[PDB]
Amino acid sequence: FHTGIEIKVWAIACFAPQRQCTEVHLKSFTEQLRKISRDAGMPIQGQPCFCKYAQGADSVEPMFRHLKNTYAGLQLVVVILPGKTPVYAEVKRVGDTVLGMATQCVQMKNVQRTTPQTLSNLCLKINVKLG
Amino acid sequence: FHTGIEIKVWAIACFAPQRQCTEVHLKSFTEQLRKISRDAGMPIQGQPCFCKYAQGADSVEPMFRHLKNTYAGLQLVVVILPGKTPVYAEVKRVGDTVLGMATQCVQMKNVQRTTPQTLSNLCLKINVKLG
Amino acid sequence: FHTGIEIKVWAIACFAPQRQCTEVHLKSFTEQLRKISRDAGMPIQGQPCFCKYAQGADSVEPMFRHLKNTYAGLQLVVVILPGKTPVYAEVKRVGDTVLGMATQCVQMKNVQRTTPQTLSNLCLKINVKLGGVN
Ligand SMILES: O=c1ccn([C@@H]2O[C@H](COP(=O)(O)OP(=O)(O)OP(=O)(O)O)[C@@H](O)[C@H]2O)c(=O)[nH]1
Ligand SMILES: O=c1ccn([C@@H]2O[C@H](COP(=O)(O)OP(=O)(O)OP(=O)(O)O)[C@@H](O)[C@H]2O)c(=O)[nH]1
Ligand SMILES: O=c1ccn([C@@H]2O[C@H](COP(=O)(O)OP(=O)(O)OP(=O)(O)O)[C@@H](O)[C@H]2O)c(=O)[nH]1
Repeated sequence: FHTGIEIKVWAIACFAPQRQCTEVHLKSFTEQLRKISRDAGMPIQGQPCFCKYAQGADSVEPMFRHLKNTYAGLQLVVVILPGKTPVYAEVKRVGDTVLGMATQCVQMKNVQRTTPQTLSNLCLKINVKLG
Repeated sequence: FHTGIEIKVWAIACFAPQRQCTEVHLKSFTEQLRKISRDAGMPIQGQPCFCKYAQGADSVEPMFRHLKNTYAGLQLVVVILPGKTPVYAEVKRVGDTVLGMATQCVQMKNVQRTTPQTLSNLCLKINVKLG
Repeated sequence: FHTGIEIKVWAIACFAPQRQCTEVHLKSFTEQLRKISRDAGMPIQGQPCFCKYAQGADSVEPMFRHLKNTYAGLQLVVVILPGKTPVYAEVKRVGDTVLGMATQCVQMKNVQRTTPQTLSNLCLKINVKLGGVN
């Protein structure tokens, strides 16, 4: 576990349908993630600079280029996926091999209803990636 | 206080529920404990060789037997307790009398919410036991 | 450097909070100071007669008056400070000019994490201060 990580600039891109993963699910998940990451010594220091819905793998590269071109110092994009989807491969293609943007994916079902264990799982993955 | 102690091989046995005491709580606690123990000259070196959840006093002896048989040179088992529980008495019976394995219990609340004072308390007890 | 020093009656006053300078920090620092001072022939002997936390410059004079009255033959008060603080000036006012008590200050960072070099720095300062004095 890495100490001294602070996440100051981050975004959320939700590829799950809004009707299944609503704004209140996203805001609850956001605040619960911020709380446990601060508890663990990896504080997420503010609200995401960007939190929007996207549909389809075709939206990945334009949205990520937009993020890179709009938010200086972006550290992480949290990507909500609706189950198994071709969106995953495209997010990793653009993030890992095109633009060099750290991404962390999370399943829609763990945003609709968080648990401490699944928030912990996400925190540890982020800590490894940014550490 | 005894100088010259080095804790190379150690384990965590968490008898508190994972939903209350998550993996990222355990890993963050571990790093804070490593830091203060190193500063005080009794370094708890490396990650634990073993870190697993269990439930119930009846799980103590099977788990501790596995630890003793599996990790030669094991020096300490850190045991996380869910409040007041028969787990404590069984940990002391199995550790001190049945198997001969040094153990140090810590309350779940002090893993969920670490403070320098409670980490210091833990180091001093570990120092007495291993010194 | 004076040979033949034996520091038998000494105290610790910690003006940094316990949250910063914990019990295990104090006890580790004490044992490591005891070991190096013995090896260098100026042994700081035994546990301190007094080891307590306090806060603020106003707490200095009551505590030092208590120390002077309670522990006859007190040779040294080791004073742990968080850094720059008005407590330092008060420690030296009360110790040097009011009560005539030897004090040696140490920064809390060097109690939180001792090193041989900073323990040596402290022993040399104590040796100058107490060597030859009565
Ligand atoms: O189609 C998919 C694929 C994956 N996922 C979910 O994405 C999450 C993994 O998302 P990650 O961001 O961790 O991908 P990664 O493993 O490639 O990152 P590295 O640490 O290896 O660099 C997992 O939770 C998985 O269930 C989906 O939800 N749908
Ligand atoms: O039922 C209990 C009993 C004890 N404990 C917790 O065990 C911890 C002590 O854990 P120890 O490992 O230090 O037990 P010990 O026998 O070696 O030390 P002493 O108690 O004799 O001083 C304490 O922090 C206590 O809160 C429980 O949580 N539940
Ligand atoms: O405000 C302060 C002042 C000093 N100190 C620390 O006190 C230590 C020295 O404390 P001393 O106890 O050795 O003072 P002194 O006899 O040398 O008196 P003068 O030199 O001022 O005449 C030094 O290590 C310094 O960092 C503080 O921590 N805070």
